[PDB]
Amino acid sequence: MKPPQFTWAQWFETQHINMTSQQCTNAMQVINNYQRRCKNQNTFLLTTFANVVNVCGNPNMTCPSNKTRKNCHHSGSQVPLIHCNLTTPSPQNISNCRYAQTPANMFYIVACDNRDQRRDPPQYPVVPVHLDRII
Ligand SMILES: Nc1ccn(Cc2cn([C@H]3[C@@H](O)[C@H](n4cnc5c(N)ncnc54)O[C@@H]3CO)nn2)c(=O)n1
Repeated sequence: MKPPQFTWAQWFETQHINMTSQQCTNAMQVINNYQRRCKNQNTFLLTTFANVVNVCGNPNMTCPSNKTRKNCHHSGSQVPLIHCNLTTPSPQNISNCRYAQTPANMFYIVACDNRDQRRDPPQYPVVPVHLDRII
């Protein structure tokens, strides 16, 4: 999925933090144009990248999606978020994909890892790399 110019942290930011429009159909064009497919579901967290990095500092927990991974972290508090769901596919013209939008206030669990040594900025040695669950 992930284009080669992005670190996993930059991809996380692109998929889940930088909602470029408050409208799902428009915001999703960015993700979809990058991955060359209309993503079926996607959550944007209405929080800051710095706040998610802080969540990486919360206690480690098992990742809901993988019982073998212990690099997950619970947000502690709820945040506002928007879930985008594909309503109108368009695999031969990605730009014509349309989405529904669902606002909610929920907890989240992220997986974090050490930053990309060559490409992530040194400011944040530990970065979110995957949104594992919304609760
Ligand atoms: N260019 C490429 C190269 C490979 N892939 C496959 C791929 C897809 N993923 C996603 C999850 O499998 C992976 N992931 C899930 N759980 C965890 C976890 N506990 N800790 C670190 N990461 C996790 O994070 C990625 C973000 O959703 N990772 N690799 C790709 O899509 N594009």
